[PDB]
Amino acid sequence: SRGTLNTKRFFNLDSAVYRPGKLDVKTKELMGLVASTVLRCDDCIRYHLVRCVQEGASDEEIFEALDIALVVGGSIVIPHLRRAVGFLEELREMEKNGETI
Amino acid sequence: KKFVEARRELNEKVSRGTLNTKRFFNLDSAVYRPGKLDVKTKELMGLVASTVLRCDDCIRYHLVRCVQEGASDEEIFEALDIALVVGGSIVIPHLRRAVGFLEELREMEKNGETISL
Amino acid sequence: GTLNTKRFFNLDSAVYRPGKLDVKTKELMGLVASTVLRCDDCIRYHLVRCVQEGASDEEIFEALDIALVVGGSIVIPHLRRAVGFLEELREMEKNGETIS
Amino acid sequence: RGTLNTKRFFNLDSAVYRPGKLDVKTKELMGLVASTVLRCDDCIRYHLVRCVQEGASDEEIFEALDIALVVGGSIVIPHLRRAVGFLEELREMEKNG
Amino acid sequence: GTLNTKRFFNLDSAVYRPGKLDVKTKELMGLVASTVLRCDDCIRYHLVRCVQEGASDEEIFEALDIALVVGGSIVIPHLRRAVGFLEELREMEKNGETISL
Amino acid sequence: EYKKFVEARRELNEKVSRGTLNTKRFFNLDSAVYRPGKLDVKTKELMGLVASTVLRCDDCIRYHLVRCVQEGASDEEIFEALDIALVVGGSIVIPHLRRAVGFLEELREMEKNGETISL
Repeated sequence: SRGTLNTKRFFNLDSAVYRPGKLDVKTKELMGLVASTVLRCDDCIRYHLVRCVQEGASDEEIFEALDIALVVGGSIVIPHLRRAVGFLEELREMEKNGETI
Repeated sequence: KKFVEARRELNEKVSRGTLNTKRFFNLDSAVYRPGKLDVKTKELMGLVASTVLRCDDCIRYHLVRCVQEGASDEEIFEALDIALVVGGSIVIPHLRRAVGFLEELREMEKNGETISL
Repeated sequence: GTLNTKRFFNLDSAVYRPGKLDVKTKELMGLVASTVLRCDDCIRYHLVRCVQEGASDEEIFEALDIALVVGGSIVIPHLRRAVGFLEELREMEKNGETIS
Repeated sequence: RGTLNTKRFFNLDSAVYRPGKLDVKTKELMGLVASTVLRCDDCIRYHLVRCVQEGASDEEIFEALDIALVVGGSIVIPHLRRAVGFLEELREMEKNG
Repeated sequence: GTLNTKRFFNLDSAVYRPGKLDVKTKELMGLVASTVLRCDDCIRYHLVRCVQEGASDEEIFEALDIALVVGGSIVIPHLRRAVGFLEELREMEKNGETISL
Repeated sequence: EYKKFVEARRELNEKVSRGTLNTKRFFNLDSAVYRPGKLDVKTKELMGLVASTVLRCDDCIRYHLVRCVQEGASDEEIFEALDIALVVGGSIVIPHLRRAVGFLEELREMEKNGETISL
């Protein structure tokens, strides 16, 4: 009803490339974060931030990743970076209140 | 060879440019120094960003650094796969070049020729 | 704007008028370009036009799949929104409402 | 929030628009052009405010936006529409104080 | 590469197979996408396929005009290259030289 | 390389022979938006340079550098513009900024040598 078999296979491949191999899942989700930030996709950034938090990334790990995206992608990324840090703070508050992420 | 030479010459000039240009280049270096993320990981992140943004010289630079910091071909390829799926088939020409360059770096390693910048 | 702005807007309209390529084809091209460049308002515009010119959901989906593979999984949020807007258009159609 | 590197980068972003051989109005117009071709609404809004503060006329702004339009393609049109809407807002504020 | 790399390449081929849109049309769409995204090797690939599938120069130019207007004057160097390459393919066609990938 | 740049531009415009009316209109608009108005030509060409740099188009960068030099821009003015492009567009701009500086050096050497800079 929505899309084709090719669409479905592509979405599946997008999930698959973030599964752990020689690189662990936290590392791959941090890479997804970096790519999503330099390409300036807010929904993608939010998805990978959630995953990073779920996989036990620290705020400092996330910040150091975001800094690489900022330098590579330029000051044009700043509004997205700002939104990312704000969303991370919401996630940490949920954690402190015992809400499932 | 050339790649290395041209990088040095650029940093030599960045005499020319401004204080702001110098400051930028210094930050570009700084953000890959070790923190809670180790330098291998940061250099792999640089590789991913460089690849999705389709900058061949950037790709080359971060491939060198990833090899220097002990990343395996399998680690590199897992990172390049994320870049490929996220950035699309337009990434393919860059991936092809990345793999050619990695093979050259591995041949240098095989022969004891130090991978330097 | 200026005289230049008007001239540019006029060219943007003109390039989708049919020639050896028919209008459905050109509007589907507009949709593909809009999707890989991730412009929601552009996507919406060309979706309306594709529907107006008789494109089927399948033709639209086949085009969106090219944009997805060429442009990468970074386009997924826009593709999702494209399909949602198409469904809205189809529902308008079934309710006897005009796609203008 | 962030690191010392983040702070330094934000500082550098401010610094590059300080006057030199190019005046601040010119530099802010360049930021406007860059922000428009790159399709960043928050960036466009920022540099519009600065352009207005530095005395740029609507005609100056329009001539800059035309460059961004041609360079960046018709894909920039939604952003150009929003820029102009926001410029009109700033001019109304100017009229009213 | 990996199984995921292989799957991605398989999907890249698959999305151009005939459906309700014919292959000529799909390859022209590939051309437009490749051009606005300024990938020269991708443009060359799709030009070869367009030519192989019987597109005319006028059809190709109408497509390139969409990409030019949508993607901007930054596209011009790529359009120049595309037209040079197309002229090479037409010379091959004139000369009865098989065009194959 | 400057000479190569000039001849390829020449041949393309000659070819835009095969352009549709739409292609020709677009090219004319591309020239028109840099003609002076309330903003002067040096300013508009410096904007073209900034836009071309953050979008990472080498031939476009080269074209606007020629025009900036022709219109009497200084290296300092050009570098202040390129710094905006670098910060905004990120370190992926660096390879292009390197090429830009190299090309500017070639133009300055032509100028020193009394060699006409033309397109």
